[PDB]
Amino acid sequence: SAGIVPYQVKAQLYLFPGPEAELIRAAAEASLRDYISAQRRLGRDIRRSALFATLHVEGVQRVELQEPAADVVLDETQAAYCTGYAITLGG
Amino acid sequence: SAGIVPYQVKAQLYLFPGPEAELIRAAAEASLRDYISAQRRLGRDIRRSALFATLHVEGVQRVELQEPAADVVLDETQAAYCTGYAITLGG
Repeated sequence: SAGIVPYQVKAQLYLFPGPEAELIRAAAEASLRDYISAQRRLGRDIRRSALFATLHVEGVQRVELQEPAADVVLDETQAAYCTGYAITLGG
Repeated sequence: SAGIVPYQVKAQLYLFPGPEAELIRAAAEASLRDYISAQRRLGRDIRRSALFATLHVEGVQRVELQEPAADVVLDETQAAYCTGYAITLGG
C-alpha cells in the first residue's frame, strides 16, 4: 500500500451574524492547525467526530464537514498527512 | 399551531487506552446534560456537529452518534425536547 495517506479538511462554519465572525473563523482555523500538528506528532487516526469538536470553538452554531468524507484509518505501515484545509463561513 | 419536536441522543464513546472508562463517560454525559439544558433555554436548533463536540470530552478518541440521526431544525414557532439519552462505551 501507499505509505502516506493524504487527507484534506474542508468545512463551513455557521455563525450568528456579527463583527466577531471573521475572528471566530480564525479561532477555528488555529484550533484545527493545532489538531493537525498534534495528530501528526501522536500518529493517530483522523476522526470526523474529533474534527467537529475541533472546529466547534465558541460562537460556532454548526459545522458542515465535507472533507474528509470518511475517517482516515491507518494501517501499521502508514502515516497521515494533511494536504491542505479550507475553513469558510456558511454562514 | 406548532408543537414540540422530540429528539433523543444515542451515542457510543471510543476512548484512548488508559484510565478508567467510566469517569470519562460520566463527564461526557454531564457535558451533554449541559448542552441539552442550554439549547432548551435558548430555543436553538439541535445540530449533530455540536453534539459531537459536546461528547468529545478529554479521553475520547471517537464518537459514534446514532441519534439524532439528522439535525433537528425548528421553525419560528417550534421547540425541541430531549426525550432521553443513552451514552455508552464502544470498546
